[PDB]
Amino acid sequence: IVCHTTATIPSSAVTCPPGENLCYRKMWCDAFCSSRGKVVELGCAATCPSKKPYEEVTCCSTDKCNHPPKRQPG
Amino acid sequence: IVCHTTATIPSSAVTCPPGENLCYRKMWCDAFCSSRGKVVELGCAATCPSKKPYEEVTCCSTDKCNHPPKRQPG
Repeated sequence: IVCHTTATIPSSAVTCPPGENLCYRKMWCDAFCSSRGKVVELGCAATCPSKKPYEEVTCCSTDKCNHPPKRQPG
Repeated sequence: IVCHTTATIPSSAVTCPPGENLCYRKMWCDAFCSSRGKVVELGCAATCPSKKPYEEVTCCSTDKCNHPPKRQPG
């Protein structure tokens, strides 16, 4: 009873794989900052893995969660 | 070059340690969501290892990032 949004491909809620609790998110400006932001990754497939590498991140877990403000993935 | 909020106490905008980027947001809902929600974390201390699973987390880096909700006109 995780996140009803994208959480993998033809985004249409998923409701995760095994688990319960948290929706995790990452990335905002692809890397060529000169305005977009619709190249993302939102959902859950395990242990708020967390992650590492780039800019913004998030270990949501309050209902639904991640609709990329600007737009929306799909 | 980061953050101006809490982040190791009374806050003085500091802009924490060394490195170059960010300040680590973490926390909020005690474990008594018997209302409110205001005993946080949100400082800095090297490299947002990321952290753990208690509710609410992240890793901002957008200039600044943390002063927290509900509250009173200052």
